Amino acid sequence: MKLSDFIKTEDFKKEKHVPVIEAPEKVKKDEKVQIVVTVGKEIPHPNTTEHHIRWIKVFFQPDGDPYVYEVGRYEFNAHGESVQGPNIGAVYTEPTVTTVVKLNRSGTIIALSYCNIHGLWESSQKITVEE
Amino acid sequence: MKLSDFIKTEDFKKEKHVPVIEAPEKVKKDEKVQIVVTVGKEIPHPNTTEHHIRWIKVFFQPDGDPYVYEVGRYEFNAHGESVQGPNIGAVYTEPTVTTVVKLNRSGTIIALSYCNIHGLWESSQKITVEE
Amino acid sequence: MKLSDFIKTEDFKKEKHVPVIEAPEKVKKDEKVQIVVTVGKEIPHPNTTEHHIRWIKVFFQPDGDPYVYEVGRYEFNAHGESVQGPNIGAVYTEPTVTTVVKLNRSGTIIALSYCNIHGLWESSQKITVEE
Amino acid sequence: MKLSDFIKTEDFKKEKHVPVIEAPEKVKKDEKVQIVVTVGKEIPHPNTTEHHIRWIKVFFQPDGDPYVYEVGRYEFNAHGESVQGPNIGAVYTEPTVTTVVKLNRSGTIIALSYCNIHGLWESSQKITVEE
Ligand SMILES: [Fe+3]
Ligand SMILES: [Fe+3]
Ligand SMILES: [Fe+3]
Ligand SMILES: [Fe+3]
Repeated sequence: MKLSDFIKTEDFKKEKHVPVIEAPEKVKKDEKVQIVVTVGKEIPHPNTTEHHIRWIKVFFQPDGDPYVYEVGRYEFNAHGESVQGPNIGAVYTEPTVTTVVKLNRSGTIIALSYCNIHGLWESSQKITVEE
Repeated sequence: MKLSDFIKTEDFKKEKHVPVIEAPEKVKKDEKVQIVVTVGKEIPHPNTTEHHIRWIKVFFQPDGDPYVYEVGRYEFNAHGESVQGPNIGAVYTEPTVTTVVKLNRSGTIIALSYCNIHGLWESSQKITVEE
Repeated sequence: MKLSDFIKTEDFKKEKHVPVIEAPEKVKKDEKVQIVVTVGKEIPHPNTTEHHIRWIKVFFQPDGDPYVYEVGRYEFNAHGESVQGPNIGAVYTEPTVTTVVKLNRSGTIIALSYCNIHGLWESSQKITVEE
Repeated sequence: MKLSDFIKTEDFKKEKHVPVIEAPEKVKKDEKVQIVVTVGKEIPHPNTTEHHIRWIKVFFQPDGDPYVYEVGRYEFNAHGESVQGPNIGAVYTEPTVTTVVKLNRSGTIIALSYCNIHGLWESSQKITVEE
């Protein structure tokens, strides 16, 4: 068994779990780049104590390199839990994140997200960096 | 020894390590709220393989409640490392994050950040939520 | 507001939430050291979908140094959640961890743990390292 | 591009990066199970400021279920960094972890590990749980 037998892709217009990347197509070398990743972008995903998106992580795959590099892991850790009961707490964290990178070579952005009951999901997008 | 003997505060206008919170003063109940937290906001912080900000986490403290709740942990995991050598890799993750919460009671936002060589730093800001 | 206003200590013989450190009193320089940290050590803590320990992190404070260093963050991420319902899933992760460090100066081990509804808890223990 | 194009397998007797799982073949329902995962098990892996294993995470795949479940993420966050220079700090965290689970159905344990310069690696092992 390989992990990727359990990492799903899909069309975000059909599937709430798909992590959707927003990033520029092309950037200057070393400039700060905003990458937004959102689960439940078009089709909403629940955020209850019982059912919620736990995290998004982002990898960068430089063209011609053997590896990926973990840009970050972004955890969404409040889901309405409380002593007074599930789903009546004060705070919820939505599965939306903006991270900022500086790139100096072209590559591929890969988003991986995790639901507490619906497993792993991915998407990817090329980014071109000026030479 | 208590951990808070090693969590520092300071003025971000004087100290690069202070995590700076940007969030509205007052919000509607259950509405989505953008919280931006940045280290090196006014005074830049390095991002080298040897010296970098590792993470920001955010807590929410509801008024009148005994506890804090971890809103999220946001890791910045690329710092120019590579097989070809430190500081010549393709990607860096800056210590800037935007997270989105839904709040239903007033409280305090607490930001905690960690430098790989300069330890822990904090700041906090009140937020009022419509009743 | 400071975070440490919301980090609690207590006697683990009276309080299930206290993270309990097991580590040797004295070690050789650079030798591998086992550090076990357990919540619910003597008094059990629940592990349900609604109520569970989320993580333990460990810091090391070297004697005479200004800072702490994050040894690790250890997340316990399965709590019986499933599509079929809360508390009938296949897997639970208990809040017990063993991490291995190599130390070259004496210091203090600090454990911090987080419950999804009962906030933050800490404990600490000195460790002496041969010179 | 799929993430699994960049998750490598190998024989731990030939490749230092392989995360090696130690867990019982068969366990009782709901009993506590020790799972040890180690990178550099037989062939050592460096732990320097420039080159180190960042984390191990563990997934559980229940037989007949569509998904994986994140058992935990275990971060190794000290690598000799210090103000005084790289590789002369007081503390290193080795890429060894013991986590404890309670299982109530049979499945597969999947270990995923990440090197700061050599990307992602995996291994897996079946576990049978009494019915
Ligand atoms: Fe889901
Ligand atoms: Fe610093
Ligand atoms: Fe609790
Ligand atoms: Fe490596």
